[PDB]
Amino acid sequence: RPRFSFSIAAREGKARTGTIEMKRGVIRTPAFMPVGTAATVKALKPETVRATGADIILGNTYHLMLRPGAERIAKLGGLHSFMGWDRPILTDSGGYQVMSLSSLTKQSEEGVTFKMLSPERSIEIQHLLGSDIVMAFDECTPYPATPSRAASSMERSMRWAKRSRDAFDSRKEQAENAALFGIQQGSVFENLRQQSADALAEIGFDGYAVGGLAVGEGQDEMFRVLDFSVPMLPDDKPHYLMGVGKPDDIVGAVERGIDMFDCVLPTRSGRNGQAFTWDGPINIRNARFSEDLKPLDSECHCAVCQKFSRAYIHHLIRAGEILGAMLMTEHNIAFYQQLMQKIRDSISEGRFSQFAQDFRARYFA
Amino acid sequence: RPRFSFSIAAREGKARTGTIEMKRGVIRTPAFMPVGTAATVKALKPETVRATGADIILGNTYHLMLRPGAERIAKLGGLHSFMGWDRPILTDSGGYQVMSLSSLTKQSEEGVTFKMLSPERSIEIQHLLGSDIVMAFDECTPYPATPSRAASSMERSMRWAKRSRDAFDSRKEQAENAALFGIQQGSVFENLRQQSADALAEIGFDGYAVGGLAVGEGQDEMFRVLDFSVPMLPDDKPHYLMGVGKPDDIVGAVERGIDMFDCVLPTRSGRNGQAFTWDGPINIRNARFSEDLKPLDSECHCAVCQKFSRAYIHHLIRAGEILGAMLMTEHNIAFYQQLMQKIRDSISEGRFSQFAQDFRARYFA
Ligand SMILES: [Cl-]
Ligand SMILES: [Cl-]
Ligand SMILES: [Zn+2]
Ligand SMILES: [Zn+2]
Repeated sequence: RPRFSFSIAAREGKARTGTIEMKRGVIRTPAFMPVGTAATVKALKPETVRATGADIILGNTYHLMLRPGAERIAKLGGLHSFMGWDRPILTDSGGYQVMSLSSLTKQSEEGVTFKMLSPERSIEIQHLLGSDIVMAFDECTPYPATPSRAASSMERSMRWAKRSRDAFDSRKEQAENAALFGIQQGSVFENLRQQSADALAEIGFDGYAVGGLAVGEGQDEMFRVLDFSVPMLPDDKPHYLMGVGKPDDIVGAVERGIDMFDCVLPTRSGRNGQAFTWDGPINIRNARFSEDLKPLDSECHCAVCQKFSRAYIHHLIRAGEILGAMLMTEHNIAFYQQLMQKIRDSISEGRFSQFAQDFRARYFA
Repeated sequence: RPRFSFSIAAREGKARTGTIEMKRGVIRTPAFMPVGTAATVKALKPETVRATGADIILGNTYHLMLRPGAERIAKLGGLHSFMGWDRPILTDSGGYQVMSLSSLTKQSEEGVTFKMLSPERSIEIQHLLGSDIVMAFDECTPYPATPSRAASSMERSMRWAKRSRDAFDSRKEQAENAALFGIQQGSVFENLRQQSADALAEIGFDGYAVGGLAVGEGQDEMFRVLDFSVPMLPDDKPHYLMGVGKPDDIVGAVERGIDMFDCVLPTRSGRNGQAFTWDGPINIRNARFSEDLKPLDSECHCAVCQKFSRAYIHHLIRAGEILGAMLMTEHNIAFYQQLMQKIRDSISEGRFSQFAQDFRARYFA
């Protein structure tokens, strides 16, 4: 396989379905990436992640650079070997979590110091991990932001995008075997989104993320921004909506041209008791499930729904049992992959608009 | 298969190897039973429990009678269906944990009230769960105990053993499909152990447990009591040492005629970071494992040791990750089953004495 090749097999409106070929495997798009925090997709063996249909996972860099450390992971053979996942991994840059999870941060044009992470160091860490898709290092913009502050932040992020590109290209093994994505910023402002898209396309990347939209703005506003933002990106490269989202967010984002997604919702909310079903989410802790012998979802093909009842999982989650988290997480990740499969198939068959309508009618009934 | 048939295939000294045939499966002896607290072997799917080699698991009655409740489990189809384990289950009587985990207990000849559990109610609960091996309800004797108090407690337990036998026999479906074990008591006193054995043999049971020896007395004293106690039990029925134990406790207990074991050590201590190896236990949290690429044990055939390093599991346990508990527990239960397999094979081949010597020399090196 090549280092990177994105091919679009079918289209419907702004929606696309296809494949990304990389050295470590093929990624079917639109794709959902389960999130690995601290070199594990929480409560799942990697074989179980694969059994749900995932082609690629996201690794959070911020935690790994702290524990066990990027140089240590490299010494041990890289993240793939360390965690037992041999397919593609996309790594975030670490910049978002440095701001949310650190203390005593100090920002500057060089990077961020916290209790330093620069564009150059972020790319090097992602190299040491052995990432297949490397994210440029950027300054995520708070929401809401004034136009002046959104512009300042976006401009710095574009300067940082060039530094990330040059750092990646300087390292032969990384440039030859991995891919690099740039991140569009600009908050909710069309002119800033356009300037950011233009800057990123001038530098040139293997794929383009829409950054800064998993920030509490609400679905209507997210969709309004995607409406004008996604068409600004190069059509022939993947479009990655970072940090999104709920099932209906994913469907609407695909309708607007997004090809890749990641979120902690299926894993984190699974451990909390929320299960996704075609008839909407349920909270398995609710007393109404204590004697319900049906599986989490009537149609789901996952290994949990073939074997275990709502009543049993209700008991496990109420009791704080590890198996409860295991079963909820496997089901939820499987549900997300089944959603992506239905999206891909419906685009291929030219019936995605109908699928989205049917999906919403039943999910929100 | 029959309701219950114990057959001894080979002997060496006091040690025996053979099989118990029951309706739901065959149990290879000597056997180790993983402990299911609250209808789950903590951090393992039942298919994974089976993959380690376990033929039978222990279900704790005390937790289940409280949450989700015995009548509810029966309404949902029984414990086997509820938790997805279709092979034999041995249930404890609930009497031990009522004393350790309850508040406001009041004891009487009728049973124990706590914030009632009688012999009759304990047998009924184990019926409602659908237990395959039912334990008589008894009064576990504290250690140390005076001869007078040990005698009083043992005598009550024998009266309770008769009540348990009669309750079990009164319920046709239970009498025809399950088995009933009695429990020898008497603390560390040979004369009381003999009176208890005689009382139990007069009533008649399908198997005989040695009770009251998982109580902090130390291995030398445990072995001293087993030396005289096990020969008092009927030779042609299984001998079950409740709540034991460490690997070397198991080996020495088999040398003294024990056929069945259960313990929380491999599961509970696994979640805490202790891994069993042929060269003794290790604590994977120790900094010395942070860059160790070897598996938990060099010879272990389990799925964890085929794939994951000490360094990775060290990271997971230090980070509090669920996968750490999953991997440690699967390895430890697999180690225990491999120990039992080596015990069974060595008895069958008439080289168990040599195996025990070799095992101890390496485990304690
Ligand atoms: Cl998560
Ligand atoms: Cl346990
Ligand atoms: Zn499912
Ligand atoms: Zn192992």
